[PDB]
Amino acid sequence: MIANENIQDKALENFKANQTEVTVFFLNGFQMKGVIEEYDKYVVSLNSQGKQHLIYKHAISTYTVE
Amino acid sequence: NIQDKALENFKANQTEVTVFFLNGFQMKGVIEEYDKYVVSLNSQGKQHLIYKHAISTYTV
Amino acid sequence: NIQDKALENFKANQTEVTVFFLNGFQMKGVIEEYDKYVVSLNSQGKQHLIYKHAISTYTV
Amino acid sequence: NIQDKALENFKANQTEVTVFFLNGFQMKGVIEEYDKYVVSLNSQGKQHLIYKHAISTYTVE
Amino acid sequence: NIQDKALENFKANQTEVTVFFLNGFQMKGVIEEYDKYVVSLNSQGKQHLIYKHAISTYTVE
Amino acid sequence: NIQDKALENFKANQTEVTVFFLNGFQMKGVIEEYDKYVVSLNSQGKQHLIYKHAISTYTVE
Repeated sequence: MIANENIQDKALENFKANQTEVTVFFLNGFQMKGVIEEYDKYVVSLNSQGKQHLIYKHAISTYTVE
Repeated sequence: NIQDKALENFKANQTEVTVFFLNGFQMKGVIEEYDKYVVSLNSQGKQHLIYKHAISTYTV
Repeated sequence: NIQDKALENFKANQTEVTVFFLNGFQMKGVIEEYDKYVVSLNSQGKQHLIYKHAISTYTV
Repeated sequence: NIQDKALENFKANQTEVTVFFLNGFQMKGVIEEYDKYVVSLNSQGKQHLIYKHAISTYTVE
Repeated sequence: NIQDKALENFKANQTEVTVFFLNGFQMKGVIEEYDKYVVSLNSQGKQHLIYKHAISTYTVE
Repeated sequence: NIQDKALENFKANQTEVTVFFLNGFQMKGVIEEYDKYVVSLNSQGKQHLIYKHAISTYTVE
């Protein structure tokens, strides 16, 4: 279960459940858009158009929606 | 703790802050929520969930 | 477990994987082996031992 | 502690310190406070809360 | 441990290896020593003590 | 310990060390002091307190 203080998993779990199209920005400023299919403490599985990406959280800067 | 107290104050006061990232890019907004690892910044009408590992500076 | 499952799938199927590094450079090759810290990627006739700390994404 | 002793000195003496970031940018100002994870640097009329993980070097003249 | 086995062989056999860094720069030489955190690389009239945290890739033929 | 042995040598011999940072910038100077997390480097008259997390390589001739 997710604690009220853990806003990261609350957000990721909602993105996952709702299949929302999210934009992931990386440390170098580049971005990819897709649906978060699964995630854990180290990685995020992002389903994009014609591409499947396995992203390390250590390389992520930001998530944004819309 | 300096950081925990600063973020608590930014959220409570709805302080406008510019977040600078490690690569030098910047985003100005209001911190709506935060936790030990991420900050949720509302900027230009949209929410951004930012990892603290990617933040360089908060400019007040 | 997500990571090991994907990496084992790439290795078992000799899948053409494009590795994006932290600086944004990309290298397309085949994963020959991997462990908790590194991945061995064969690309254009050369062997590359890559630290996972330097990887941003694996794309197929 | 080398680091704690320098920051202690910069703060007490209000030294003009130039902080270099990992990306090479630099910011010159005065250290107002610091702890294990952050440094607060006043520069050109504004407060800056800087993560030590993003700092490369402190340079003083 | 792929990395330790690889580094052990590179050192024992004086393998010419190219080290790429996180910023994409590269340096070719021979690994003379290494431990959990650093690699000592001899390259063109220079000795380089490199932190593994700054290494992206080791390439060999 | 490879790292400590090297830094001990550099400090004891006032060796001209070029420190390369993660972003590729370099600074040539003399190691005056160091510890687990930082290195103090004198260069062109100024003192620099550098975080090892921001260092890529120590290079010497």
